[PDB]
Amino acid sequence: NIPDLAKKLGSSYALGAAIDQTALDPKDPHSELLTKHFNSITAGNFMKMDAMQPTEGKFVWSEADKLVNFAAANNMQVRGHTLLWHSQVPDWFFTDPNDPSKPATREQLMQRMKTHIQTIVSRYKGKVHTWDVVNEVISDGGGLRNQASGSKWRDIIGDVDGDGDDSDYIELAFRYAREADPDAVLVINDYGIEGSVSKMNDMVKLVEKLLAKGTPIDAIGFQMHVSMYGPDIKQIREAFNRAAALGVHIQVTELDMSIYSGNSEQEKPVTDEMMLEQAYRYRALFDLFKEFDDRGVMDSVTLWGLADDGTWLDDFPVKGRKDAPLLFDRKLKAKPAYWALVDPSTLPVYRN
Ligand SMILES: [Ca+2]
Repeated sequence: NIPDLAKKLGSSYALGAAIDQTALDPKDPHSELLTKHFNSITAGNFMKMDAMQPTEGKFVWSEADKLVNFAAANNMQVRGHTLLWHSQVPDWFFTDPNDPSKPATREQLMQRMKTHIQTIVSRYKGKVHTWDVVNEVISDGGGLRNQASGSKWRDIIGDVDGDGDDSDYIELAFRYAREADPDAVLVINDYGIEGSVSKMNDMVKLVEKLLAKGTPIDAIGFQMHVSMYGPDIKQIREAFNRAAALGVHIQVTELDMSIYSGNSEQEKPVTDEMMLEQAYRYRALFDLFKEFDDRGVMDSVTLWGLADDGTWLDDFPVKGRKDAPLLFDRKLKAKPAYWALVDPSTLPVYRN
């Protein structure tokens, strides 16, 4: 009987949550949490490349089919995460179909990319409105990812057109997607770009170059894996403005707020003081999101989980370290951060 979160924000942008299949089950209390508070859904893992095509030519439709049925039934949008990545992708993509000990060919990988993207996008035309077409293609160390930075796509496919630039595989992923669905919102998704000037420099250069080629990119997705320690609102606002200045929209795709700064701090108990501070920080973030929503350039904001009982941050970057990153706690109770969003007066903005 608490306020419905998405409704209270009164945003142009959709408010989403990442889920597993259990939130599609009516006998599960996570499902009613999703439909009460959110109007958009992303699959955390079940729409990744390895989940959708575990072996070549054998697509798995059951999970995404159930997702789209649930979403239509409950008047919710769906983001498709993700069509291309360098993690959670089957090994068969990058090896020669007849010699598993040798790499796939430019032509073979291009064709595989096209088949994966188009079979999936075509099936879900008009049911999945938005796709993370590529995920995390920029290295944290500078430039586009290659083998040294965990990805095999660019080394195999390379400079297809021979123009001296090798962003071809990314351009192709977008072109293939648009070809399969003229109406879908096509997103390049990444982490770290909200707080790293050097990484955002690369994102800006990449998107500028792709847009100049007529690449159908609609939005830059900011994962927004932040902590209670940073980055500051000013840094984020700056990165958001750089994205919006390119004429594309922004999406916040994987928002969570770790209680730890990195991997050195050992597990710690959650205190009401910590939760209050998290509430101030979430309030500030949602105030920032409103700035861009008022410009009509924020498409969606998605929390990376419904509640603290299902956060990937319990195992990243430290296996077995309990975090508290989301709007609802481990017993599905609304947290101070939730209360700051629906009733900003619950958050005291003065003392004495
Ligand atoms: Ca090229």
